Order: sequence, then structure tokens, then C-alpha cells
Amino acid sequence: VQIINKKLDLSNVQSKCGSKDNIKHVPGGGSVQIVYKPVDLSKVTSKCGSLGNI
Amino acid sequence: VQIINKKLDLSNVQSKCGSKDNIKHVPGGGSVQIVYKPVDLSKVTSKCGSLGNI
Amino acid sequence: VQIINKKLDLSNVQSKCGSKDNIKHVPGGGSVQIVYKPVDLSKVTSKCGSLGNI
Repeated sequence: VQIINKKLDLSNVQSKCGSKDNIKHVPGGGSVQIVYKPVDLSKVTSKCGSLGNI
Repeated sequence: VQIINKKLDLSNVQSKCGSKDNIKHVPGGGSVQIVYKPVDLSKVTSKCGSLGNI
Repeated sequence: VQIINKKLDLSNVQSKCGSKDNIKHVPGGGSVQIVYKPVDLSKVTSKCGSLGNI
């Protein structure tokens, strides 16, 4: 009758960033959301010799 | 009767960014969402020797 | 009577970005969504020697 997970995670990420969504998840009736002139200018640089497992 | 997951994750990502969606998931009746002149100018550079497993 | 998943993930991605969808999932009746002059000018550079498994 069990639920069994047994999860093993050895995954690798060098550089990780979340989302940059503008307007997101609005249940609010009659509400107003404005995002005015948003800009993403970010620089991400990742340099690696070996990235992995085993 | 079991539910058995047994997940093994050795996955690799060098650079990871989330989504950049403008307007997303609006259940709100009569609501207003404006994203006005959104811009993505971002730069992603990824350099690797070996990326992998085994 | 079981459910069994048994997933093994060895996947590799060098550079990963999510979606950039403009308007997405609107159950809200009578609502207004405007994305006005959206722009993507972003740059992705990926360089690898060896990418794989085994």
C-alpha cells in the first residue's frame, strides 16, 4: 500500500538564474497590473574544464 | 498496490535561465494586464572542455 | 497492482533558457491583456569540446 520515492540527485548546474516573467498568476477580479518599459540587460558567463559525474 | 518512483538524476546544465514570459496565467475576470515595451538584451556565454557523464 | 516509474536521467544541456511567450493561459472572462512592442535582442553563445555520455 506504499508510496516510495527513492530519489537520488547528483545533477550539476554551473550558473543558475530564476525566471524573469513580467505579469504572472493573477486570480484578482477587476484588478490592474502594469509593467512599464522593463529591460533585461544581464550578462552570464560560464567557463568550465570538465562538468559532469563519473 | 505500491507507487514507486526510484528517480536517479545525473543531468548536467552549464548555464540555466528560467522563462521570460510577458503575461501568464490570468483567471481574474474583468482584470487588465499591460506589459509596455518589454526588452530582452541579455547575453549568455557558456564555454566547456567536456560536458557529460561517464 | 503497482505503478513503477524507475527513471534514470543522464541528460546534458550546455545553455538552457525557458520560454518567452507574450500572452499565455487566460481563463479570465472580460479581461484585457496587452503586450505592446515586445523585443528580444538577446544573444546565446555555447562552445564545447565534447558534449555527451560514455
